[PDB]
Amino acid sequence: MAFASLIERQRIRLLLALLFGACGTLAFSPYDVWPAAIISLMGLQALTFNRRPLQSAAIGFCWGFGLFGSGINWVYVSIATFGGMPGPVNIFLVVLLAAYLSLYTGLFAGVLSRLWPKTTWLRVAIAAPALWQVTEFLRGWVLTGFPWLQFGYSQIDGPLKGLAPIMGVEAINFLLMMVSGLLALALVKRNWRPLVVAVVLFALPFPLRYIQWFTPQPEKTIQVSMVQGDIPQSLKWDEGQLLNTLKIYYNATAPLMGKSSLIIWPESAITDLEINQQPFLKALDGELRDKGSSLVTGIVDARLNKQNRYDTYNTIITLGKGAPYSYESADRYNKNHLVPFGEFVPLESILRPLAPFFDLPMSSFSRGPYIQPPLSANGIELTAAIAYEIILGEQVRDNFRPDTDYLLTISNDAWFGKSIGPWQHFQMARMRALELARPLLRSTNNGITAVIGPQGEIQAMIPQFTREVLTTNVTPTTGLTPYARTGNWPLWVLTALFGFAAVLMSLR
Ligand SMILES: CCCCCCCC/C=C\CCCCCCCC(=O)O[C@H](COC(=O)CCCCCCCCCCCCCCC)COP(=O)(O)OCCN
Ligand SMILES: CCCCCCCC/C=C\CCCCCCCC(=O)O[C@H](COC(=O)CCCCCCCCCCCCCCC)COP(=O)(O)OCCN
Ligand SMILES: CCCCCCCC/C=C\CCCCCCCC(=O)O[C@H](COC(=O)CCCCCCCCCCCCCCC)COP(=O)(O)OCCN
Ligand SMILES: CCCCCCCCCCCCO[C@@H]1O[C@H](CO)[C@@H](O[C@H]2O[C@H](CO)[C@@H](O)[C@H](O)[C@H]2O)[C@H](O)[C@H]1O
Ligand SMILES: CCCCCCCCCCCCO[C@@H]1O[C@H](CO)[C@@H](O[C@H]2O[C@H](CO)[C@@H](O)[C@H](O)[C@H]2O)[C@H](O)[C@H]1O
Ligand SMILES: [Cl-]
Ligand SMILES: [Cl-]
Ligand SMILES: [Cl-]
Repeated sequence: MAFASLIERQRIRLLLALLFGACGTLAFSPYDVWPAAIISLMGLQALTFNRRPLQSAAIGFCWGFGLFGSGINWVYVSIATFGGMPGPVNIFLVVLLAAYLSLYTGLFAGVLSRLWPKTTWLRVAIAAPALWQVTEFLRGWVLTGFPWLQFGYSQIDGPLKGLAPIMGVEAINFLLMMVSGLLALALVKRNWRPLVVAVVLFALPFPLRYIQWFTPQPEKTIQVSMVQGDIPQSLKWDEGQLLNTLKIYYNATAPLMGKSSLIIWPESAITDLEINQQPFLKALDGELRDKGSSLVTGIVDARLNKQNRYDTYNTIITLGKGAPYSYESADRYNKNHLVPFGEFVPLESILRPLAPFFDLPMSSFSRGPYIQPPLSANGIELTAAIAYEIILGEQVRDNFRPDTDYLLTISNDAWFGKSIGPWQHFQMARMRALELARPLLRSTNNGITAVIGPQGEIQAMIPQFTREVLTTNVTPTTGLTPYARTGNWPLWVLTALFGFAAVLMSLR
């Protein structure tokens, strides 16, 4: 009686919401405690029972602030080291970002309480997943979006991993929210109905992990090299850094020519405008072709548009065998989804002169097309996403092609130091290779450089913060997974009919 009465105090539920929210962060890399996601969601769903609507929104806000406050605070690293702002505003922006993200999880908990106030089996297993889908969709969409920390990504090695190739990661977000809601109902009402339903709903997708939607092509097996140039962020875009960077990347590549069919350099590895590097690129391209090797590398490219102005792109270019270099070549990719404040500054005229954080080197990029053809090298088809774009599962899936041999992502994660950010980023990358049943080549500056197999497994990786090259054999795969054929409109029809059924019963 006294114990139950203590838990139903509102100031206590808030404190418990921080702890239960923060606990979610342990589900993602580098911690990888996948049950922490179920614990964290049970907290969010149980802690909101039997509360007023605006009371429940306060609890849902604090849960997110525990989650995002402990999970994405690594943004502080990049803001502190390169932001050039005083201490208090630096942490104010980090708490500001974590508070903004928490609106979407507070909005979720408010709506769920007004429309479904009774702690029923319908509000936890039907209304909650659908409304979560909507609010999480809204979080990853408004103001360019930021869909970081979705619990489905923690199931990359867990029992739900067979579900991603069929409906994508957001279906795992859906099921985890649902199974966690039945467990939460099973405790508060001390009923075994929801427990047995939750354990079967959770266990049913386990045999899925054994379906191989893909077929490996061992005849196409190559040696690939990815050079981790380890250029320090503070010097990377300094003009005096360029010759050293070119020497590092070139010296690592020349001895592998004739041995590695494909060589990859990371995001904007060549830190100069493509048009200023034509003697280098031409000489390099001829050298690659004589030996039978192809190179894909990041670079910056300012290109003249229709209205006689320059659009500067964050771009990948290709060179060498089966991909002869030209400034007029179409074998290239321009980053489409730009990172806010790092690659473009909203309200540019107001914010640019405030602090170096709002005027970072090369923070004036344009956006390439949403859909772009694969890169082509040696006869290999590479679906490309640059850095952050690899976490956008639908966008990656929409650029995917049936004749894609590998997924390719190149990234520069040095902004985030030795924090957990690079590992969270790396983990989400792995979900794309599982969803689409292709290997993924990840070339980074110092971030996690690795080759990911067609089921999300780590085939190879080199350690962070070192100047080395990962050279390994990799094998393409062919074949279409259900999620490749569809994207996530099926999950959206489930979200719609659950959300419809749920809103119906609540209109009584
Ligand atoms: C009953 C108990 C309830 C208590 C509720 C608590 C819930 C949990 C609370 C917090 C969880 C999250 C805490 C992490 C927050 C910050 C972590 C931290 O400080 O370590 C950060 C560094 O942490 C690290 O990255 C350590 C190294 C980890 C990488 C090496 C191991 C990798 C493991 C592989 C992971 C999976 C990859 C794929 C393999 C399957 C600090 O970084 P910094 O550059 O020095 O500056 C950071 C300034 N912000
Ligand atoms: C409404 C409330 C919002 C709060 C406003 C302030 C808080 C924003 C805090 C952080 C925003 C971004 C922090 C700096 C990140 C810089 C990374 C970057 O852009 O670099 C590039 C990074 O590109 C990548 O995709 C690699 C990894 C990026 C992962 C993204 C993680 C940070 C995203 C946080 C932004 C949050 C969105 C805002 C909410 C809608 C590459 O480096 P470079 O080519 O050598 O040169 C960079 C070009 N100048
Ligand atoms: C208000 C109570 C809500 C309870 C639950 C019912 C909510 C409605 C449920 C389902 C809406 C039906 C939408 C399915 C249509 C599918 C179309 C389609 O394939 O496009 C999909 C995306 O298009 C959409 O689904 C649009 C988003 C639908 C939002 C509908 C919710 C209304 C928004 C305001 C509601 C605010 C809370 C309610 C306030 C009382 C697939 O593309 P993607 O990969 O998700 O894009 C990612 C880019 N960031
Ligand atoms: C205090 C901070 C604000 C609190 C609440 C925030 C509400 C802000 C108003 C909601 C509308 C914001 O305006 C937002 O701008 C960007 C424009 O890039 C749009 O998003 C835009 O880029 C995305 C990329 O994912 C495209 O998919 C989208 O089609 C496009 O319109 C958002 O769809 C739009 O909603
Ligand atoms: C409640 C019962 C509902 C049963 C669903 C039966 C379909 C009717 C509802 C959808 C209407 C048309 O159905 C449509 O089919 C195509 C073929 O996969 C889907 O997919 C199509 O559009 C998407 C973009 O959204 C493309 O990325 C995709 O390449 C294309 O094939 C559409 O997203 C879906 O909207
Ligand atoms: Cl009190
Ligand atoms: Cl019930
Ligand atoms: Cl050729």
